[PDB]
Amino acid sequence: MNIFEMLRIDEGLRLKIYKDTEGYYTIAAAHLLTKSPSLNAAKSELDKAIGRNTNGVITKDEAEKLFNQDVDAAVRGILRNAKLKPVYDSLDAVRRAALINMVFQMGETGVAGFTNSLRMLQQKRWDEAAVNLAKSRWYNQTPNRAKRVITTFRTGTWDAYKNL
Repeated sequence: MNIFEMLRIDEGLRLKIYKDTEGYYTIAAAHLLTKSPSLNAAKSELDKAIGRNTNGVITKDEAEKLFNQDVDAAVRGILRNAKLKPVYDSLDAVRRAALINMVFQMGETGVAGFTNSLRMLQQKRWDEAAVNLAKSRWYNQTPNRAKRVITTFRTGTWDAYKNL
């Protein structure tokens, strides 16, 4: 288990264009292509990223290239952010994976807004951090995923991703 397996489980890896929970065309691991209702616009943005006429279907290798880049962006966003960086520096490897998972799902700005929970995580108060996170809007939206990520922050282990 590592950050890539973790995200593959929570996000999945689609090889064909699919619709977001808001109707947005997407692919790979929650990789936004376009916000317009036009499939053509979706297919066109995919081809510029891939470099060929995908017609809405890509290979595993291409899907994982997109995935790898997005995971790299999430990690960059953390290191360039004044609030995330110090928390990330203080976490062990497993909990770091949980921080990356959140940034990847919500973006560096969104996660940076959890100022209390972050301070909690920095001071190593796992149990309090978990309870505080459990009553967020994020948790309410995606219960199963948020529970797995919270459990990871709490325990410092991968049990929530091994017992499925």
